[PDB]
Amino acid sequence: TSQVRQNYHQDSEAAINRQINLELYASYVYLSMSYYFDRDDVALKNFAKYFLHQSHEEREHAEKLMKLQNQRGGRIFLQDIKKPDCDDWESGLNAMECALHLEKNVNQSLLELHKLATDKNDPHLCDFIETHYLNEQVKAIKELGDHVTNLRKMGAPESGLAEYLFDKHTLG
Amino acid sequence: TSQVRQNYHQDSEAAINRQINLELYASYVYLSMSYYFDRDDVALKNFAKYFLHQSHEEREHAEKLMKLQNQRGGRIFLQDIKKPDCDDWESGLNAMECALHLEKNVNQSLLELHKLATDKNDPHLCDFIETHYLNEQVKAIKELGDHVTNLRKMGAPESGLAEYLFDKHTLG
Amino acid sequence: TSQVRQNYHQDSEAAINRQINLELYASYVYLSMSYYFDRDDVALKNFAKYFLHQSHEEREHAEKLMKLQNQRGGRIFLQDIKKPDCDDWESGLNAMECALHLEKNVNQSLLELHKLATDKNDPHLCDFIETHYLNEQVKAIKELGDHVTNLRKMGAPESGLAEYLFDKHTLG
Amino acid sequence: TSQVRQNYHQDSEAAINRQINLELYASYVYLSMSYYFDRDDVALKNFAKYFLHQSHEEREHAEKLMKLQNQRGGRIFLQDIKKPDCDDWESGLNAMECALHLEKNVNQSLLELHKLATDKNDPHLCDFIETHYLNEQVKAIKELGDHVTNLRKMGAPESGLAEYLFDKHTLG
Amino acid sequence: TSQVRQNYHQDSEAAINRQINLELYASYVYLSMSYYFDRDDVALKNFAKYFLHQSHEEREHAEKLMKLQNQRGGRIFLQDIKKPDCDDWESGLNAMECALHLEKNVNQSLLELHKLATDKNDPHLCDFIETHYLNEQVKAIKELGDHVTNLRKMGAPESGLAEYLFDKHTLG
Amino acid sequence: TSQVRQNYHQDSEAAINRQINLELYASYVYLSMSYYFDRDDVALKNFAKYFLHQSHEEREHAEKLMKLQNQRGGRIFLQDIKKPDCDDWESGLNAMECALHLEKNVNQSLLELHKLATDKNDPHLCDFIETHYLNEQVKAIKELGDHVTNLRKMGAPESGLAEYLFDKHTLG
Ligand SMILES: [Mg+2]
Ligand SMILES: [Mg+2]
Ligand SMILES: [Mg+2]
Ligand SMILES: [Mg+2]
Ligand SMILES: [Mg+2]
Ligand SMILES: [Mg+2]
Ligand SMILES: [Mg+2]
Ligand SMILES: [Mg+2]
Ligand SMILES: [Mg+2]
Ligand SMILES: [Mg+2]
Ligand SMILES: [Mg+2]
Ligand SMILES: [Mg+2]
Ligand SMILES: [Mg+2]
Ligand SMILES: [Mg+2]
Ligand SMILES: [Pd+2]
Ligand SMILES: [Pd+2]
Ligand SMILES: [Pd+2]
Ligand SMILES: [Pd+2]
Ligand SMILES: [Pd+2]
Ligand SMILES: [Pd+2]
Ligand SMILES: [Pd+2]
Ligand SMILES: [Pd+2]
Ligand SMILES: [Pd+2]
Ligand SMILES: [Pd+2]
Ligand SMILES: [Pd+2]
Ligand SMILES: [Pd+2]
Repeated sequence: TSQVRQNYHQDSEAAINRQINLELYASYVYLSMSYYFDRDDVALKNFAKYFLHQSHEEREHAEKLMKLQNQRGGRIFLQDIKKPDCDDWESGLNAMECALHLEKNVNQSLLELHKLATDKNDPHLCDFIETHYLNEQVKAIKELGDHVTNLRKMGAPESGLAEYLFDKHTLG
Repeated sequence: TSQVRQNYHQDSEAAINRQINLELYASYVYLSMSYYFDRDDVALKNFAKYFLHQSHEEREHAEKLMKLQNQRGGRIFLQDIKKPDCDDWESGLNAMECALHLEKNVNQSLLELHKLATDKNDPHLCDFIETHYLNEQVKAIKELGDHVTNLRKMGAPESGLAEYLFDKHTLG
Repeated sequence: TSQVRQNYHQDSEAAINRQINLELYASYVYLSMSYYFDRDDVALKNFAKYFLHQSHEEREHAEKLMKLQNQRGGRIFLQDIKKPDCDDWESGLNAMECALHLEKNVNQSLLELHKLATDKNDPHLCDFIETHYLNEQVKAIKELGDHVTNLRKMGAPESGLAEYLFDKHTLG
Repeated sequence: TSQVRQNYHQDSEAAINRQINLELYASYVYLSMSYYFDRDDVALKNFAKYFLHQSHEEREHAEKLMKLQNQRGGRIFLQDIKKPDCDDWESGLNAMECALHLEKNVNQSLLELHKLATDKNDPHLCDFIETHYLNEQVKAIKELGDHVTNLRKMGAPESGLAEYLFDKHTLG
Repeated sequence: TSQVRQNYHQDSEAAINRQINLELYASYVYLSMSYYFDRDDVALKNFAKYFLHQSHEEREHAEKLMKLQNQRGGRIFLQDIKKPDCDDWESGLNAMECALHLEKNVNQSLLELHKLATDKNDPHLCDFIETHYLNEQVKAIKELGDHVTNLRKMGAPESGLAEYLFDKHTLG
Repeated sequence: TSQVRQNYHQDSEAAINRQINLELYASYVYLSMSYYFDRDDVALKNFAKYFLHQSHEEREHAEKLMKLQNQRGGRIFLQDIKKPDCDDWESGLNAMECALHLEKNVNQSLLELHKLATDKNDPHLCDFIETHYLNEQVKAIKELGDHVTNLRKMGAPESGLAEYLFDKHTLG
């Protein structure tokens, strides 16, 4: 139907809409975890700042997929953005571990999306995913793993001194 | 319980959490309506840009309420962000009319929040709402009403020429 | 035979030569449609300017493929550049519709070229096509679809006012 | 028929269209000869650069004639651009000799065009040809003759040293 | 085992380690060939400079693969860097021919690595190889072929004048 | 045989070639230890940066000896660069202790080289070693000893806090 549509499978269109929801969900998780560190009884302002920037990035990831959907002649279909579903995230270390499992979850979805684009012989969509998403995830996952390792080695989450100093020297 | 909490009623805390969800819902509506105008079969790029900026503003409104919740010693509680629920919004005029009813809905909620802060004798929260939200809504509603009036007088939504020229001369 | 040639199939070499001819043909179509709008009885100078730039871009697309052919050790083989073969293109809207079907035709050829590079396990050539051509086509097709939509909604090709104002406000 | 047409003979209009095709053919010859020197087994990059600039100039010559056709109220009529028809051009010296016979061929056509404009008492067209084309050809032919003379005297096309040094010191 | 590892096959990890050794070997070959031209009985300082820069580039290629290995959660495993194994490279032309066969050998290994990443459905690793290595090799091979062609045509390796002048005018 | 050779003993020539291999081996050790700290399960980026710079310096040490060999009319002879042979180096403290024993090993070799130059009455080579190598080693050894002392006193390698803070405040 769309005058611009070419070599864009219905399954790919649907998968892009699911990915948009997941990026928005990731933005919401990061937003929630950010303001946890803004609480007066937590008060790690660079943890807060770090996760807020992460939240803004995920919203940008979602918007680029919305742009892509329209570029290819698909039609955006939106769903509820679920509230964050994490259950053991309330410390500097545990929130970083959550960010890690979130970004690996997003990466898994992107890899499945790339497999679908490959199966439907959509090289433009393959290149879009590779160019704008796959290395971003690899770098994000590496960064979070680095952070988790340092917080553990410094003695978190027991040592409040560790999270304080990490907040100042790594996130500051 | 919170060491900073003072003169902050439980009902106010809950109402602030409900307002956070409504601001996020408004951000989502504006985001949806923005990328409608980015479709190749609509293609009004300044309508798209206008609503995207609106979406970003609403996200800022939500974040300031999250900051306020922590400032006062309340605890943020998040809910699903519902997908946009508009049913007759797919033209330049109809999307502006939707923005108008959305901003009046947000304003009504803020007025109810101010009534609660007044009833609970919370002058800080009253001043917060007045200072950061009530005149913003009045200006937003006035702007949208202006836009709706011009689009109607120019002959929208029938006249595609009208929406094209409004996009260029008012939103451009 | 070529001292630089490696993993470059004869079929790919031939397909690159066919693509060079198609890019040159596209340059010629755009050149023809450009000077139509330079006629004294048409006189839409930004339509003329728009298509002339398009023509120059296509010539650059051809030259990069000629460079690629030599980079990989293939040998350029040129054919006649056929005169433009469009039969219903003489209005602002109809010329944009022609540009649209031209760019989709070029995109189809590039997708077939990518399928061949994939079948011959030529990842360099795959990456070359993805990096320099496939997203350029997607953006070009999206832009032209946008333009066609606006011209139709404004009342072209009947309304001479529509093409005049589009020339000034979108192409100007 | 054209509201601007005045003192512009049908024969002149047709001759201008034939000249447009010849300028485009010249652009194509120069483009072909340019990328010959970009081959890995030729590899004279300033020969390549020299002929590519020549190719771009010829395209400009064609566009100015298209502009002239519209200025005078004639109607552009395009034909296939034939692939280059040279048969003994594959060395630095031989390609320069080809450029020489090409530019003299274009000059002969322009002189015949001027004779027609003179016979049809078209002083504007006479002045256009004299002002924009005839001295350009005389300078081009003189330059190419200079180049051919130097390449011969230096010992080309036998001496690969000669073409290498000419590429560096004259075309570089 | 690695907390960051995802979709990264053991075979790919091993192949990346083999590629690191090959890049380091290439750096060593180029370093050896560079200081040959620094000998008082050879004394071509721009040949020396050219190959030394090449050597530094290969070391950068190795370091980026080491970075990639850690990014993906693999573990770097190093081997001896073998001394250069070339047997007929001691002239300006012969060293360029060696550089040519070295870069084609590295390219073949990278193409085999890309085939493995493709077989293991690792699009991140495919994109990494395409983006950072495959076009670099194509450009390197084209450049070296150009150089070899010019040195041969100028009369090297017999003509000491040829290597002297190439050193000054192409490598200088 | 070399036209420049004067007062340069065959034994010195051979010893310079052995020293070149040792400098390259040192570069490789430092490169290996650098990317250990780039691992996601180590993640001390200033340790990584420190050892990478050290690696680059050792490569410069090797190149200056290659230059010296040619300056004096000797002939460079290269050997395999052995993979790093350290067996107890995988912590911030242990890697610094390794760097210390490496630099003392290089210093011992340089002192033996100076003894040979002295025995062969080669004052140019004596001055070369003294001027470019001996004080560099003394400063390097002093620096590493300082680093080892601080890491021990801070409680490394047990205290992950110690290596983290040293990475930030001394290597950062
Ligand atoms: Mg992120
Ligand atoms: Mg729920
Ligand atoms: Mg691919
Ligand atoms: Mg607003
Ligand atoms: Mg619902
Ligand atoms: Mg008041
Ligand atoms: Mg285009
Ligand atoms: Mg025909
Ligand atoms: Mg010329
Ligand atoms: Mg023919
Ligand atoms: Mg190279
Ligand atoms: Mg051996
Ligand atoms: Mg050192
Ligand atoms: Mg061994
Ligand atoms: Pd989580
Ligand atoms: Pd979480
Ligand atoms: Pd609505
Ligand atoms: Pd709406
Ligand atoms: Pd057409
Ligand atoms: Pd056309
Ligand atoms: Pd010719
Ligand atoms: Pd020719
Ligand atoms: Pd070799
Ligand atoms: Pd070699
Ligand atoms: Pd060691
Ligand atoms: Pd070591």
